Amino acid sequence: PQITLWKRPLVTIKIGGQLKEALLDTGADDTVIEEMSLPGRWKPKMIGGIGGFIKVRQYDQIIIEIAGHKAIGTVLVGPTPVNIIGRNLLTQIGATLNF
Amino acid sequence: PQITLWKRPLVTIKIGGQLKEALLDTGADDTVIEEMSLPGRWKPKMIGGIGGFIKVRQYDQIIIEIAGHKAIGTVLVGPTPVNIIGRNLLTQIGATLNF
Ligand SMILES: COc1ccc(S(=O)(=O)N(CC(C)C)C[C@@H](O)[C@H](Cc2ccccc2)NC(=O)O[C@H]2CCC[C@@]23CCO[C@H](c2ccccc2OC)C3)cc1
Repeated sequence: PQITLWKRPLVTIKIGGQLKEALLDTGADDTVIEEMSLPGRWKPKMIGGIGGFIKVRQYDQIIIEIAGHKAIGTVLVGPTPVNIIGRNLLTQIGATLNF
Repeated sequence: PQITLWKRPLVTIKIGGQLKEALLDTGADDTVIEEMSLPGRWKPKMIGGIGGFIKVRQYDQIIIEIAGHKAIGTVLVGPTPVNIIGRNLLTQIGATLNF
């Protein structure tokens, strides 16, 4: 699709058998999802943003369907105000910024 | 142009007579720029992201040059580590996300 930016670019994603809504976020290197249960081993880690840092759990090799496109990558799980799909997954669905 | 996302989507902008490097950020509602003086009046605002909030100064009707386009709009100035071009200006340069 072609997504204009008059509204937040929210999409439906499928992760760990659950549907979620998430924001396509070209300004985020990594993907950060609100607290949820995922299978497999995770590592504790901290990440930062504009206001400070948060504690997250890092899951590797997670399959995610982003607006019906399949991708695999690392997902960080923690207390984010919005689920954000970062560049590590945007590249894998072939997303580009065009103007 | 068409900008892929294997690296950060950084561009040179001209604002307040100065050249700065900034991120084209679909996840940002507004544009947030590091501390500088701009020639206009400002109002206080607080914005929130991952980790908490920061206090910024809101300037209106600021002209910013982004790759052959001139956008005019609101700019938030505050303690951000990275200059962020948000949707309020991305719409004016006709930017879309495509996949
Ligand atoms: C109303 O207007 C606004 C309101 C809020 C915002 S916003 O900016 O809050 N946002 C909103 C989004 C979180 C919903 C835009 C988002 O695209 C930021 C941009 C940004 C880039 C660089 C530095 C700081 C902000 N990406 C980010 O937060 O990406 C972080 C989180 C995961 C990947 C990330 C990349 C940058 O390095 C981070 C990091 C890691 C370790 C240590 C310190 C760190 O960072 C200080 C990690 C804007 C406008």
